[PDB]
Amino acid sequence: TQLSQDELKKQAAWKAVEYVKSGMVVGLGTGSTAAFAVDRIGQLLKEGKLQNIVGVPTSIRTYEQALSLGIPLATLDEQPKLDVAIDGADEVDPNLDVVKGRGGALLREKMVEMASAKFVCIVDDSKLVEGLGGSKLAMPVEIVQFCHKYTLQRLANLPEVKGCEAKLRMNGDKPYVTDNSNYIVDLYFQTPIKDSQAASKAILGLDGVVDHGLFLDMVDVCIIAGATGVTVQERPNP
Amino acid sequence: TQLSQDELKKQAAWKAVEYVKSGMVVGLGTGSTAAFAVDRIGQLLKEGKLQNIVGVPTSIRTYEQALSLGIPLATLDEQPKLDVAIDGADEVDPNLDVVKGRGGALLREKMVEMASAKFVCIVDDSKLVEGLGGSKLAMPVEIVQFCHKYTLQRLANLPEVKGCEAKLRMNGDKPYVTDNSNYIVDLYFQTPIKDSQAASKAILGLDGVVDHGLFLDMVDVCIIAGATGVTVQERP
Ligand code: NA
Ligand code: NA
Repeated sequence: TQLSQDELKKQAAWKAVEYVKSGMVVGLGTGSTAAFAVDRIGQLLKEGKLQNIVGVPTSIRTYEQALSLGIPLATLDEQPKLDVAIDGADEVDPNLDVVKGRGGALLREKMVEMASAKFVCIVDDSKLVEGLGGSKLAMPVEIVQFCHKYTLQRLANLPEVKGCEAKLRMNGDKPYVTDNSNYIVDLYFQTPIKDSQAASKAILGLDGVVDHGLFLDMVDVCIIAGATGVTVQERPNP
Repeated sequence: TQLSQDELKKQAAWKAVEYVKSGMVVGLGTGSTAAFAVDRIGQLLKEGKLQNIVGVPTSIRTYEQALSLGIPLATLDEQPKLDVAIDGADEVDPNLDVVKGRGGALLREKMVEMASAKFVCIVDDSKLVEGLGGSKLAMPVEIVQFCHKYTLQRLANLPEVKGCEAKLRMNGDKPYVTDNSNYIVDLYFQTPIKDSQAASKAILGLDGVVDHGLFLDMVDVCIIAGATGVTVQERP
């Protein structure tokens, strides 16, 4: 009630930075919640409370932010194994399966976080969903440019996502393009995806798809900030 | 004996074009074998032997070839259902599972041929293998450019292929770029892949991978030209 969404995001972020220890290679997430964690890491480095940190950014925005804070930076090519990654999420379900990449940086986030021994996800409690898709907001699929209308229709008609709407993401007059020159088809649900693993496999199995925003069996710890306080949720059913 | 590899390829190609009937939407393959079939379709149209054909090219190269022949063209966006697709293969195993993409066009070939009611594969008999990977030549994987060095190492270490060699495909001193602006990592095996379906799943499951050259449960008919003559094998 008194705590704004931004204040909750920052509370979750600071709790997550407690998983960062001196000497670690850290995956630096993207978006407004992650930006609070990047700033906290930068602050702690400046204060000498952390030392010998290398960050791997997941977006141009994060690269620029971390560079401005003086955080040493590397790429996955240079540091292919990360100790901890901290990132936000667009949706979090009761399994700690998440939708990510809605705002961009989908594949980079996925590749960095798959390379991380511990993935700490930070959210305010508005990101909790009954099931993936349940926010009714975009669930992104990265696709090749060739025959993108065909692929969009193919996606919308996959049994595993039956009932969704699908829209090619536009950047004004031109289709939006990812870091890898691919297009995005956003899927929109009115009820959650029933079997997220089956949906992930079916979408990846579609020739023409590069990747998608279902980040399954990846998050190890979710930090959830809400009006009542901050909850640290280890992944259920280990 | 007297027949050269190119002559065998053309024999297979001409036999495959017999599956093309007036009225059809036809997937047009890529590579030297398929090019003979594209040229034959174009000839038959010019001669009036075929009518009402639309072609759907699997590469920029084949688009250009069909353009030069006057074959009406479309894409899956306009013709999502094809009647017949004719294409080559790098390896053909006993069940008509194949490896493709040595020419770079695996992705669009896969999309086009997956949309085709009948996929006719044309080869000379040097392409037949007992098991996929068994040619000891490239099993291609199309990957995104971002951190491709990283992706190549992850690819090489997947349980399903671990043991192979993995090489970023080069065009001289620069990496090869596909029609989709991606790179290719070619995997090289000394013995056939243990489980091609499992290898397909694992490779597709690797974030950074676009698609790969294992074309499983796709070919319906394989036309094989060898010194003895032309053989027609339907899917077991
Ligand atoms: Na017609
Ligand atoms: Na090819």
